[PDB]
Amino acid sequence: LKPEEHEDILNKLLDPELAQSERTEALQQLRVNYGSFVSEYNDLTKSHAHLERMKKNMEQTIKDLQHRLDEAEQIALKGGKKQLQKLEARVRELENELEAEQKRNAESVKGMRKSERRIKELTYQTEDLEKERDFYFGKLRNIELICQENEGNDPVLQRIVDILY
Amino acid sequence: PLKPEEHEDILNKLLDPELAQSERTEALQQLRVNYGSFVSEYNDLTKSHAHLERMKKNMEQTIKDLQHRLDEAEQIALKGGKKQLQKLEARVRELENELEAEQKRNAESVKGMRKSERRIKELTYQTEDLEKERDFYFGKLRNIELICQENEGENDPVLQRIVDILYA
Repeated sequence: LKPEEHEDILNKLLDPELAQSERTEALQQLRVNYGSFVSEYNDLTKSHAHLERMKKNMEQTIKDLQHRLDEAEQIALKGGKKQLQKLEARVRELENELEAEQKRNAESVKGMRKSERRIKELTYQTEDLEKERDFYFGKLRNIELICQENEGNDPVLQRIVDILY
Repeated sequence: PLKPEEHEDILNKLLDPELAQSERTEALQQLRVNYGSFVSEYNDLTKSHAHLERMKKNMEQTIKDLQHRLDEAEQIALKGGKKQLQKLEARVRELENELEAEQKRNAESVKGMRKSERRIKELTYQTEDLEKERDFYFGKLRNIELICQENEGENDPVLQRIVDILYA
């Protein structure tokens, strides 16, 4: 009810000689009207509550959009048609070095057991050679053990001794 | 803004056919004040509510803006080759990766095996001074042998023993 439309009811109960019927029906008006605006008000608090929620969800949307926009603006910064196919000038400036630095490595351990086929061959040689050396040293110092004692002074034994040292 | 039960038990204090007039005026005043309050607070809620209505139209238009812009960017990127471009960056980084891998493993068994074949350059050494010793001792032996073949007299017991050794 309007502000005026209320007052016009309130200043008609002011008369204490008001017929009980008119009184009861005026009070009825007050009741249904007050009920009506309680209902309306509550509806407005529920509706206002709705907008407040939608506002809470539309903000989160907007924000997300901004983010999704930002990245999408910088993704489009990555070259038109020239920087595109420049990358393929990279992908096989790499595929080159990719095989070159695995062809040369694979080779380098071809060098690994090219090198072992002789470092284990040069152990087979370093031992039998030392065996022969040891043999001739054995003979040498048998002979040399004999060339002692008789130092006092056979000419022939003196030239052999001269050979021994 | 009193609850409707209170409004009601007020409304019961007005149907009394001959209530004290002062109480009647008091009641009606109560009603008018309460209604004034209800109206004002409702006008406040109407003000606030109308506000949200406005900032809902502003935000709805903003989204409609952003969305469009987004599409635009997603189209400009896509028309400039986005799927093929990134697909190259998928390969560039992969190749960089395994190339790095093989640079690493190469760097290692190029490190620890010219680190390995100083041994040859040592072993070789070992097989040529030893050799020398051999070819040295032998020499001397054969030298003595020649001296024993340069003897006119029959082998004196000592020289006979030495000659007897000189078989190998």
